Amino acid sequence: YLRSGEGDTGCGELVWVGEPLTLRTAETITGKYGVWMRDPKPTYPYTQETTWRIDTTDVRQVFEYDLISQFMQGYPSKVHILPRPLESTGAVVYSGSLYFQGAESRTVIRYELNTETVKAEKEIPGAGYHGQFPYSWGGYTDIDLAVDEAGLWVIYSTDEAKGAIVLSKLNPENLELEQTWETNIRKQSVADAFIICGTLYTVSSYTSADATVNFAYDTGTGISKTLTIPFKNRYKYSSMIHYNPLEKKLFAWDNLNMVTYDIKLSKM
Ligand code: NA
Repeated sequence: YLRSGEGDTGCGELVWVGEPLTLRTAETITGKYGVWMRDPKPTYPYTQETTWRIDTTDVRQVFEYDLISQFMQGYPSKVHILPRPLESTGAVVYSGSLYFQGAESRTVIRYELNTETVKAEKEIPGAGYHGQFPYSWGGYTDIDLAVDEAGLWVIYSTDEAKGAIVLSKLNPENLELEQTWETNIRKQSVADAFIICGTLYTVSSYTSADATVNFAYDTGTGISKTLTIPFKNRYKYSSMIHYNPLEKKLFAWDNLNMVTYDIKLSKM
C-alpha cells in the first residue's frame, strides 16, 4: 500500500496519438504557400515564436518571421537567399541553422541563419537520391532530416542496405555521422517516418483514411517491431510530417494547411 508519485523521465515509447487538429492558416494574398517550420532548440536572436517558410523549381528563398503576428499576416521580417537549391521535403531548422539536402545531390548543408552562411556540407555516404529510394508514393523523398529530443537525424537508404531504412545521428555543428543504424524496414513500404525519443516510427499511408503508425525501430536495442497505433488522415493528403520535440506534437502539412497530432509517451 506504500504509494509514490507517478515518476516520469519525460521520454518513452509512443502509446497514443490523438485525432488531427487543424491549425489556423496564415494569410497570403499572393499564391506563395510553402511548408513552415519552427526551431525545437531556439537560439538567440530567434525565439520559440520564430517561424520560417520555404518558398514554393530552383527553390532558393526562405522567409523568416520574427513574430507570430508577422507570420499570421504573411509579412516576413527577412528573406534568406540560399547559395544552392533545396529539396523542400526534407529540410529542418535546428539550433539556429537550416539543414537541407542540396538539390540533385546526396549532400546535407548547414546554413546558419543569423550570419546567412554555410557552415558545413556533408555527403551522406552511399545515400540514394532522386527517386532511387522513395517512400511508398514516389517523388524525391530519398533523404529526410528529422529532429527529436536528442537532436538531428537523417533518414535515408543505400544500395548496400537494398532499400532498407538507414538512420544516422548527425553532429549539428560539423554534420559528422556520430552513429548509424541499418534497420530491416523497407523504405518504400511506408509513407513517411519520424523519430521520437530515439525511436523511429513509420506512417502506414497518407491516402487511407484510417492508417496506423505501423513500425517502430528502437535505436537503443536495434530491434524493429510492428505497431497498430491508429493514425487518422483527414485532408487533401498530407505531404510530410515533422515531430517537434519542444511542443511534443506531430505536425502534418498538406501543401497549404497544417494539422497537429497530440501524443502520449510511456514514463520509460
Ligand atoms: Na519526411
